[PDB]
Amino acid sequence: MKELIRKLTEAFGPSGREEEVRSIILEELEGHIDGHRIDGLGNLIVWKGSGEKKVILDAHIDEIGVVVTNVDDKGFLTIEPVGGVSPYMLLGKRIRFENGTIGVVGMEGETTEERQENVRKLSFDKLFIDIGANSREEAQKMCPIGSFGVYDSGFVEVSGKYVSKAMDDRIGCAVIVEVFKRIKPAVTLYGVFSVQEYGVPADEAIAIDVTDSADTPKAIKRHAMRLSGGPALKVKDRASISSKRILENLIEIAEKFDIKYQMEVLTGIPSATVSIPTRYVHSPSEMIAPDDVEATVDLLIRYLGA
Amino acid sequence: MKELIRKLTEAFGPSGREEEVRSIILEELEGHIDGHRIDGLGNLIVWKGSGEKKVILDAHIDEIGVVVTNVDDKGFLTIEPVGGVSPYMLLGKRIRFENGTIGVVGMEGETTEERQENVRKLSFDKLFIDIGANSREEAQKMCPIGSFGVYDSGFVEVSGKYVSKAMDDRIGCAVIVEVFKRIKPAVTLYGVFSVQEEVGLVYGVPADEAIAIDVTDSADTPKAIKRHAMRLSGGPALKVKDRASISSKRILENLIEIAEKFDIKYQMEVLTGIPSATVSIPTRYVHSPSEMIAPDDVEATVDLLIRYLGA
Repeated sequence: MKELIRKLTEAFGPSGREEEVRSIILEELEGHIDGHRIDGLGNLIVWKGSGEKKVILDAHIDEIGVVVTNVDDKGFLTIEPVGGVSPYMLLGKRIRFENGTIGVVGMEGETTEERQENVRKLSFDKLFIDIGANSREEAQKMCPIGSFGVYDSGFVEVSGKYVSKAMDDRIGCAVIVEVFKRIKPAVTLYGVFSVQEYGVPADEAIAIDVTDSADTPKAIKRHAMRLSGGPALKVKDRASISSKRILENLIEIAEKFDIKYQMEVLTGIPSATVSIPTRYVHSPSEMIAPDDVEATVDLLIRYLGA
Repeated sequence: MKELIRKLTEAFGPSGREEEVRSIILEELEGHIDGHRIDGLGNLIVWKGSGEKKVILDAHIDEIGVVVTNVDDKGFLTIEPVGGVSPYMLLGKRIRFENGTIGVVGMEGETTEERQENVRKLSFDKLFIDIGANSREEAQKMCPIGSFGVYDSGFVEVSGKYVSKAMDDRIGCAVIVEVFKRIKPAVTLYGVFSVQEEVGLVYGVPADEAIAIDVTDSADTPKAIKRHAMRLSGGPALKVKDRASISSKRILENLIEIAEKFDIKYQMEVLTGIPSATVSIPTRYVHSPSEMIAPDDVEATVDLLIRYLGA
């Protein structure tokens, strides 16, 4: 799965501009699916198998980023966050735009005191992006207002862990692709790669997401999700009887096929959530353990295969 | 523009559950916008054009409706209003719920005395909804407590007028969508399709002007004898706000000159942050299942905005 994860996480796909992610998913899936369609909103749906039960696997394809909301007379860009990007995560970072344009995030403030003041309550209105332009007209030609940017960081192996941008939720997309690549389905299996800001009848829906891995220094919460603890199965409070049955089925599959799993504890179509534990979510260096990803693929193949 | 208005007014989108309206707006705008996003509050923002002046057009997407608050042993539903729904508008009416269920609104009272007494001081606790269930369990599965409903009434032409539910403010959403479909912008044009906040509770884009597209009561029905009355076919109603800023008054004067220069009908409405103006569609029977507009007012409003914002 290494190369699949590299391609999906490094692909450009902020909200509304996910064409490259869809193309990679379809290229990886060719020869492994029976059909596909892209609805009016941009959701990619694929399907395989013919069993009587219909099951949806859903992961979202958007990644967090920024959107340009203004350009000044010297060509510097003003931005707002798209998704959960913290302004502290952007200081000194490079941002990649759709056409390959790279920008540098700076912070306002000339004196050392003003900068110390701005970082103590850092706000997006104190940030700007420098794309190397010298005027508004130069910047507009490169990066018009309304342009989306993403982290300019890529995939790297860190002593057996995988680190990239957009593990949330490209790792969920990767799991679904790998399931379709390997499975001999006992159900009719739909893969929904949603834009998340469907037209398919189904009996069950399983969302493949990420959850925060709380195993870094000074984490003292019991029942914390951790890397290499396996897929995290989500406990729901207001869940219907049918939703809780999906969860119990997955637990039974895990124990019967000897797959490690962990329970993510409480704080229309029946549904369950399976999550990949991830460190540093919403940073340019989200980190997963490949054995958790492989266990999640195995879990789904054994639950849905025959 | 008729089909756009039909689809928007008939769409399911009570305050709290406006997803289907947002999807229709985006599908209708496909190919006519440069981008879109949803902010934290759930507001849908679209944009087109690259001019130096930034203008927002704003309309809200939620409609009035009801919410199920209880289910009795015989399957009958209790409801409370969402937004400004009068119980008098619900008597004998059919309600459509999110999952497609249709319910009938009835009123308590068997004696002709308490019925007459109930209807002269009508409250929501005297109303119930019949969804055809025979027990609590059946009704819970069809329409659980917390479910939202809207008028089960649709779009109809009435001798050249348009009549539907939720003209307030789906006709404003329709104006903005149609502007985006037609316009070659001289500005950077934002469309903001907003959700209204519940009374008692509580955009991301910098811009030079914001223009709200709303409905205003058309006071041209029998026995309405008030001056300053807006009328159907009198054109867009330009709001004269009492405490308007210097910059907001400048926009209003701009729109008047545009309207006068291009022979666009308009009427001035006087009541009885970003510089802003309000442009309203005259509407009869607001908050009823049969809100009525004149298509020429809607066309004139789109024309006004295009002349003001387009090159």
